[PDB]
Amino acid sequence: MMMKISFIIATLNSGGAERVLVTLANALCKEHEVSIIKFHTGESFYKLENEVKVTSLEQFRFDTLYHKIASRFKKFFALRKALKESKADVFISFLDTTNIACILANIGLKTPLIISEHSNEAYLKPKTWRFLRRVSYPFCDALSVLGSSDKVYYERFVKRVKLLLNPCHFSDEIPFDSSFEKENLVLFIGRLDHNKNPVMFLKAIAHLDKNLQENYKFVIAGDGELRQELEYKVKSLGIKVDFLGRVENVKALYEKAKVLCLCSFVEGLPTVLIESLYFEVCRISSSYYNGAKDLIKDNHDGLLVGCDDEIALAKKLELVLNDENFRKELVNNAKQRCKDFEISNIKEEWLKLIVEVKNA
Ligand SMILES: CC(=O)N[C@H]1[C@@H](OP(=O)(O)OP(=O)(O)OC[C@H]2O[C@@H](n3ccc(=O)[nH]c3=O)[C@H](O)[C@@H]2O)O[C@H](CO)[C@H](O)[C@@H]1O
Ligand SMILES: [Cl-]
Ligand SMILES: [Cl-]
Ligand SMILES: [K+]
Ligand code: NA
Ligand code: NA
Repeated sequence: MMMKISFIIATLNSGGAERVLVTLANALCKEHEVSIIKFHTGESFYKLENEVKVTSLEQFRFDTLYHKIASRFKKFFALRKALKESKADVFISFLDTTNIACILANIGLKTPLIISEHSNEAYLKPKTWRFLRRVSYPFCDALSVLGSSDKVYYERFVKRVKLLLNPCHFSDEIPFDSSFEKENLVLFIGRLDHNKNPVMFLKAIAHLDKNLQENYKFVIAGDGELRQELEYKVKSLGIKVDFLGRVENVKALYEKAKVLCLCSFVEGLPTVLIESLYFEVCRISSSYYNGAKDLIKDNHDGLLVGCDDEIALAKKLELVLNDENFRKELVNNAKQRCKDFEISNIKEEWLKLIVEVKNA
C-alpha cells in the first residue's frame, strides 16, 4: 500500500534539520506520495526530488502593530487549513516551535502527527517555550529523538518516543573504498552563532605552532550573526582564516580536508561529525552537552576536548597534524560507523513508526 506523507517545516534552508528532511523525502518519494508544507517561500537549499510536492503558506505583513497581531492568527489558521485540506495519512513536523504549532493546529483533526526533535532538549532555553513544549508534546502521536538521553527525558511525559538516527546522504554517493589525497586543510563547518562557538576555533589556531599556521589552510564554511565580529578577531589575532560564507559544495572541502573541528556547547546529533566519516576527515569535537561520546570514542576514532577549551583544541590539532599515521588510524577506525547512518535502514524504521502510529 502507498502512503501519503506530509512533512511540515518552517523553511527549506541550509539547516541540519532541513538536510535530514530532504534526505528522508527523497528516499520516500518514489514508493510513497511525499509532500512538504513550509511556512515561508523559497527554493530548497538542498536538492529535492521532483516527485516531492512543495507548498508554502500564504505570506503576511509584520511591520505594523495591527499586522504583528492579526498575521500571527492568520498564519496559524493558514496552517490549520493546509492540514485540513491535506489528504496525508500522516503528518511529520520538524523542529520544536514548528512541532508546537502543528500540535495546536491539528486539534480536532484526525490525521496523526509525528513530531521530530533535532537538538538536545536543553537547547530550548526560555521557560515559556519549555512550558509550552511540556504541555503540548504529550498530545503528539509519536516523537522522534536523536539520542538515548533525550529519549529518557521525553518518555516521562510522552507515550511513544523512538530513537531515530539521522540518515546521511553521503552514504549513497561516496563509495566505501574511496581514496583521498588530502591537503593541509582544516575545516570548521557550521552556523556562526554563539552555541557553535567559532571563536574557540580561531583562538585555537592562534596557539598552533608557527610551523603549522604558515603551512596549513584554515577554512570556515558557513554564515550567521557573528560573521562580521569573527573577521575582526581574525585580524586582531593575526591569523589567516578564509571565510567562504555558506557553501553548496561541502563535498569538495571534505575530500581535501584532513581535520574538522566542532566547538559547540549544545548539539543534538551534529551532521558534520557524521559527514566526516565518509571522507576520512579526522574529527575533533568539544564534549558538547551530552551526546558526544555516542559519536566519538576518544583516541580511537576521533578526539574530544572540554567545552570552550581552546588550549586543548590546539594540542589535539597538533597531535594529529604532527602525526599522520595517528590521524590515519583514527579515520580508519571511524569508517566502522558509516553503516550506522545509511538511508535504507533509517527509512524503514520511519516506515515502521508510521505504521505503528497508523494502527493505533
Ligand atoms: C545545535 C543543534 O542542535 N544542531 C542540530 C541541528 O543541526 P544544525 O541546524 O545546527 O546544522 P548542522 O551543523 O548539524 O548541519 C548543517 C548542514 O549544512 C551544511 N553546510 C554548512 C555550511 C555550508 O556552507 N554549507 C553547508 O552545506 C552541512 O554540511 C550540513 O549538513 O539538527 C541536526 C540534525 O538533527 C543535528 O541534530 C544538530 O546537532
Ligand atoms: Cl546551517
Ligand atoms: Cl497599526
Ligand atoms: K550556514
Ligand atoms: Na536545523
Ligand atoms: Na554539525
